[PDB]
Amino acid sequence: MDIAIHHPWIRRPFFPFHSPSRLFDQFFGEHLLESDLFPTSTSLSPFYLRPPSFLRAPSWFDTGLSEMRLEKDRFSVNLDVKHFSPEELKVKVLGDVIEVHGKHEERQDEHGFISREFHRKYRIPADVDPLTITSSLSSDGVLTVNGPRKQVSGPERTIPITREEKPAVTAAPKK
Amino acid sequence: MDIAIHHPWIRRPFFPFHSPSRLFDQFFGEHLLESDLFPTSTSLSPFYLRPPSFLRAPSWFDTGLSEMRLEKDRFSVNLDVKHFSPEELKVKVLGDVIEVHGKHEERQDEHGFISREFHRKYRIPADVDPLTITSSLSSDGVLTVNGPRKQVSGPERTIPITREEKPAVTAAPKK
Amino acid sequence: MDIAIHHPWIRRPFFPFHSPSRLFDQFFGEHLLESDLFPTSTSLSPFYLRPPSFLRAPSWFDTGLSEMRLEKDRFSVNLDVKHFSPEELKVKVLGDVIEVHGKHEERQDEHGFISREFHRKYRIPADVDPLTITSSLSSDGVLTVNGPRKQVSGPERTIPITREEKPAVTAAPKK
Amino acid sequence: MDIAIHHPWIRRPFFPFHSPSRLFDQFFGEHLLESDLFPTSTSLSPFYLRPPSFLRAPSWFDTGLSEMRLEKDRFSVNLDVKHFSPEELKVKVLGDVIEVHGKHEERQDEHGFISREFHRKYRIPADVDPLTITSSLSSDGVLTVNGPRKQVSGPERTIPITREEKPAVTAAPKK
Amino acid sequence: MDIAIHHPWIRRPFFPFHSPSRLFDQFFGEHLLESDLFPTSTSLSPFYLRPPSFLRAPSWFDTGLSEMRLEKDRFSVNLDVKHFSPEELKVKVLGDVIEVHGKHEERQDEHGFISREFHRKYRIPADVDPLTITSSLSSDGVLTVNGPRKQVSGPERTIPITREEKPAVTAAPKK
Amino acid sequence: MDIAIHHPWIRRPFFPFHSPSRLFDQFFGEHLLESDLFPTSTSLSPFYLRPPSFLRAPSWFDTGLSEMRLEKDRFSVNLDVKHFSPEELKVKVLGDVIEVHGKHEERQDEHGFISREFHRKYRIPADVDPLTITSSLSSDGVLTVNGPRKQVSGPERTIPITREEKPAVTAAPKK
Amino acid sequence: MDIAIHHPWIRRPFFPFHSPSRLFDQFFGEHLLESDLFPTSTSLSPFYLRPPSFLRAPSWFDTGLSEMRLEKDRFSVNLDVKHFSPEELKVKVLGDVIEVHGKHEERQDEHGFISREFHRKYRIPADVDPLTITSSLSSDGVLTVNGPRKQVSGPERTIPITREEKPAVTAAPKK
Amino acid sequence: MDIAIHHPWIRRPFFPFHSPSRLFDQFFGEHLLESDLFPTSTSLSPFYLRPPSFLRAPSWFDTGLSEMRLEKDRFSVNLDVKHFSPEELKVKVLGDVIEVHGKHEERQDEHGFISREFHRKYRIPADVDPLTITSSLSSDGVLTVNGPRKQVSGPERTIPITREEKPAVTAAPKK
Amino acid sequence: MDIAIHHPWIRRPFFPFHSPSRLFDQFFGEHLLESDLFPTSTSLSPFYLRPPSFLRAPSWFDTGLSEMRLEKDRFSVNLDVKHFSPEELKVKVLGDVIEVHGKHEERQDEHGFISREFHRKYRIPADVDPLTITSSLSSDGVLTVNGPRKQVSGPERTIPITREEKPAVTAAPKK
Repeated sequence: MDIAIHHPWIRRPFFPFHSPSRLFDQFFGEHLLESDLFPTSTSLSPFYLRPPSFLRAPSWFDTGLSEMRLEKDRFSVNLDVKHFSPEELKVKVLGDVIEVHGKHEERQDEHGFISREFHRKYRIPADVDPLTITSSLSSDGVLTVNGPRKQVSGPERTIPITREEKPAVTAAPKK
Repeated sequence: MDIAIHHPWIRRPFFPFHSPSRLFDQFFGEHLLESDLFPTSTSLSPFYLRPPSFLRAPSWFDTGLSEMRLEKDRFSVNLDVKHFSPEELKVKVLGDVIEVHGKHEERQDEHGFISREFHRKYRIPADVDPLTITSSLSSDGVLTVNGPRKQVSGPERTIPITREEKPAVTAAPKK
Repeated sequence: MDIAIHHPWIRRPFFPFHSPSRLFDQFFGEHLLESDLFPTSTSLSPFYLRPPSFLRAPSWFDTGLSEMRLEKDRFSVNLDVKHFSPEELKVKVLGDVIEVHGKHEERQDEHGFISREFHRKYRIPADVDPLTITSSLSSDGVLTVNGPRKQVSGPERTIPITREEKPAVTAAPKK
Repeated sequence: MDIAIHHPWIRRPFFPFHSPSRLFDQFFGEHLLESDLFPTSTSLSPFYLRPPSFLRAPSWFDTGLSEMRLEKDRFSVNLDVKHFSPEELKVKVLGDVIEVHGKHEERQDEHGFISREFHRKYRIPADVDPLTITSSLSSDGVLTVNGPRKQVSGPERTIPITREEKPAVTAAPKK
Repeated sequence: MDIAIHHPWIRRPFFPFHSPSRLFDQFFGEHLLESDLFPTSTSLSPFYLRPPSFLRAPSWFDTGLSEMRLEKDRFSVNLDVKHFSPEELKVKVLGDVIEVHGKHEERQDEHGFISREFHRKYRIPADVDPLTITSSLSSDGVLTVNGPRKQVSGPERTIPITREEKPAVTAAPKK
Repeated sequence: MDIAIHHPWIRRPFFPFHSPSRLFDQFFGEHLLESDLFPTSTSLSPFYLRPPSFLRAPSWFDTGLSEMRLEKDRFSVNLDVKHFSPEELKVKVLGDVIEVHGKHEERQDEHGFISREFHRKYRIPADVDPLTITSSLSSDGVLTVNGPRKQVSGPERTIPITREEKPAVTAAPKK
Repeated sequence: MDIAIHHPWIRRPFFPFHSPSRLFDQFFGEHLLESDLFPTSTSLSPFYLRPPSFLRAPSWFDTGLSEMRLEKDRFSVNLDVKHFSPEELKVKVLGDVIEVHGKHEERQDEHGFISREFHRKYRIPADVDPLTITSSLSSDGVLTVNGPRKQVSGPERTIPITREEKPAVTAAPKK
Repeated sequence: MDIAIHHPWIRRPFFPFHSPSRLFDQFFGEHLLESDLFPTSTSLSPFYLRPPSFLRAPSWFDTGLSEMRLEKDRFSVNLDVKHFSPEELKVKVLGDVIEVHGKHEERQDEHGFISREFHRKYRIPADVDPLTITSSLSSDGVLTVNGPRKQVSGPERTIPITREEKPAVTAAPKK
Repeated sequence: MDIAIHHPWIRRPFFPFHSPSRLFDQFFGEHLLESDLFPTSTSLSPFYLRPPSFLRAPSWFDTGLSEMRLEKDRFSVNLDVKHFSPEELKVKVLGDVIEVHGKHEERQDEHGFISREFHRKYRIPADVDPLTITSSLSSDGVLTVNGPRKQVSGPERTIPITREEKPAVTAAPKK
């Protein structure tokens, strides 16, 4: 844990290409995402949906897919955060449950400040696997949890214990 | 660390592997990020990363498989509670994780009472489904979770947030 | 900050404000502390700190006013909850601070449920009195905290305790 | 947050007048308070009260005032802590509520130590404004929260929600 | 609290004999314990018990003693932790109550790990005095709280308050 | 701490004590650890340690006694609560520690209510025994804990764990 | 500078822009130098430099325009010389820069003569053309430069000379 | 001397005294030097230095009475010479200091002679007066200085020299 | 190796191994040097060194045995020379070390001749005796060293010369 040795020694080899931001693996990753999802060089390959939005000029489409084949396949789910909240949002991958918690103050009044909040609750063990599902985000709050998938889905438990039914028992007369 | 020994020596059995692009972590990282966006005419991969190999005939791809499932069928798992502890045991089915917490005082002394406890931690996704998996306790403590299976799980913490096209910051000279 | 530039430069326009007593923070601080004890034949003032001004005709005094009250009358006020959340909303009147916490799930997906939330933070002491301010809810979510008004508030953290006549300490050489 | 640069650089200019205690702004303030409240140079200006005390030689008077005029006036409330507890007391200005919590062990027995505690609860929004009310303790525990004032006073809330009375209702026959 | 001065200055005089374990005051104390409790050079004199164990070759004997004379008495109680748990063990001397909490995973399965736990609860104020009782753990988790002793033993409280019985009483007619 | 003065001076009135074995803390520490195992042929010892003394005729031993009990009898200790607080008082008998927590508001102001509190902390082992020791409250606040006694207590934190027979570690050259 | 704050913070709202090529100043600099040689198949470009933008639909190019021309028409600009100075004024038409230098002594004292001066600096290329633009003076000092227009100018100092294919230098070790 | 502890802590029980003029040693030193020149309408004082006190009713002044005389009357002081030494004793009356030097050999050995000596140092000004104070010797060694008294003395070394109006020195740059 | 982690962690699993005498290498070294002089009353040892063990019943001693002989019989070892090299092979019996050096050119190219070489290094003391062990070559290269055996060998370099008796040296201060 050489904080005064390794830390300044690991940030050194980064200098030859260090200066822009602290996060270099998402703008170039999403820039390629919006460019790879578009028929470049080759041509054709779509599939989407469309939920309610406040936008009049543009439109917010809830991205989604589905597939299965040989022995390998990718997938990507998109959370909902119409308004960006980079610092005011926290993504949590609690097992087979993906949830987003973003709150941003976009509406302002005299002495009162309004703060909207978007919270999604996804329980898709068939599309999620914490040991592989990561999380992406857009400048418009568009969260995108990419990664493989599996199966199964259910919260219920059902676990009875004891009950006996072996020693002490009851009964009644008969004939 | 003998910089005058370990450095030239640790760089000895490295030559036949050398010349792997000084920026191998980023070069291949981009190609893997491109195939992580849209199914790039591959044999459909969840995260199969094409790595540098000496294999000339076949094409190797970094994969998991042996980290999700292995040897399961269609039975019931049995927890361990050597000594009976009906009232003093609590079985919890938290997702694909089956656990048992049973504590019973079997050893006694003058003014000191000994209490033994058995705690099992089962992270069997392809063997447990919280929705159907139930529990059956015996009079000796033998706990048995019965039910079907088939699914993958595994709690990880790999969710890089922020970084989402359109930011921009600035600075200025100082002293 | 080039000490050989910013120092002599930042000390240039300062000329017409220079000669303000090397110990201005303590000199005036004592005079302000003297008038903060007993109404010293002044035009009465909570904290009218007589500062050094260039105004020859009038005498300026540091004050607040524009940081407590402004434009109010009788009012009724109105919180914001675009979408109805009767059972899923909690209005809290914590002193001169009116807040609303309403969360309703209006957007739904396959296995993911979206939940929007509206949270208003009103720091209106001039139009809020917890003793007489009530709350009325509409079927659309429109909240209305009607009632009288007139008051001032504002949570700060300026309470320098300790030091209170007759203490005494000491020390001695060391090495 | 240059703790190893700014901290030792800001305490440097304090050296020319350093060495005494570490709360220079409270003894000189109270010393002037007990000297300004006394007709010095000029003459006359009183107003006080008197609660029960254990002191036989001296007397503990609960200080208090009241006034209103143009649009600016000062004020000062005094908490109660007969026995000093500089380190064992905490003053809290929770909005329009001033409370003092001081506990000092003045009575001692064989193997039992007695500890008295003084706790005041002030709900004076008319004499308190957290955004300007400070605190000044005495060597005898005499706490004094000085600062401006305003108006209003009340804890009750009264905020009914829903009730409906619009759609589904009830009635009875008639003629 | 000179962490960057005293710390490296106190570990300096230890170097002349520093290199082995981080603890040098227990192996020698237990090695001498198992050697002093054995008739060496002189004659002999024992006293013990024997509880249920899983060991077939050896045997776990619950050590214990008892004595009283003049005004001096040695004593040592032994907690129970059959399997070693150096790191996974926490001894607590909460007053006249000695408790041990050790949990170690000795049984392993496919994807399920078993973890046994030994917890003793001693309420011996007659053999314990936190102001003198210490602890000594043995390789086989054999904990041994050595130290003097005193008397008394009991948890019950029984502290009735008020009841009145003086003012405001009840009665009934008579003749 | 003039090293050229305090060092030779602090070692001056120490000569007649010098030559106490450079490793006195370990030398005697071993002999005291040997007599702490088995009741070695002596007048027993709760923790009597043979220290280096100038006494030629008698043999001195490090003892306690005066740190456990002193002057007690049948007794019936009394707590202190100057002002009655029947409903506002809580007597707690936590082991050999008797405490009283009574708070009553006897002083009142305009909008500020004063509340006095009496808290006693009695650590009398030779006077308290949780079982029998009860409590009796008066109408003036005079609390009285009556009952027998005889026992010693004292919550300390001296329990060195680990160093439990046969461990072993290892290392290697580095830089 | 707070390298432990400003550095990671100034890189925060920079992620969505990150990955702009560690050598962005040279990468794009080469592409801009290529299009600056021969009129590459484009809508031409005085110096339009294709920059990295988030605009997906349109293609943005860095340009000037609003730094040469703006709002002009058949004009006859007029300089300012409030007080007449026929013999004491000099109008200079240095290219697309019209200037006036008039100094007249209107204020007089005992032995001190005051002299006011009006100096205008007009850099209007789209309004001036030294060849045609003339000047007309009034009796009050109102100077008026009449004539056509249409032109662009602006004195800059960006002219790299050195470097021109076929150089070569050398050196050698030293100490 | 933890500067990060002793400094802020030692500056704690000094607050109530704090703000006593950063130049207290010179400020009051001047006022004491002014009253040391001419009897400034005071109650006359050799060195009554008016110090800063918390006493509000009375005015305190630095005295010295308890450092000159105390419990004397009109008798004769007796020196100590347990063993007679008429010819081997020398009494000296050096001002207000009475001393006795008597040495007699009372213990004898083989070839070694022991000599005991009694030396008294009396600095009693209010009991001695070189003029009248005489000395009477007894046959047992009991010395007795008889005579009146009343006087004050005490050898000190506080006589600053030089610094007498009209000096002047000078210097110049160097390197 | 983080001295703030590895140091306290590499001494942790050393816990009950400590107290092995800070000078263990010299303490036991002396006892081993004493038993290396005269055959001290023991079961005779070549170099058995009584080490510190946890074994209570048996006494362990550092020994060799498994570093001299193992599994042998009459035997007639045979070297390996896949391809015959009668004239191009040299068998050397240097003590208890049998070696073979045969080189034969079996592969031929245009102007390049390949030469294979087989070299065996046998350090079998319990199988070789230079005096009797002979060598027999076959026509295929199969070398066979036949003969009896029984012996121990092994070239080492442990001969610390010097350190005789009565030398005497000296030095003196310098600078």
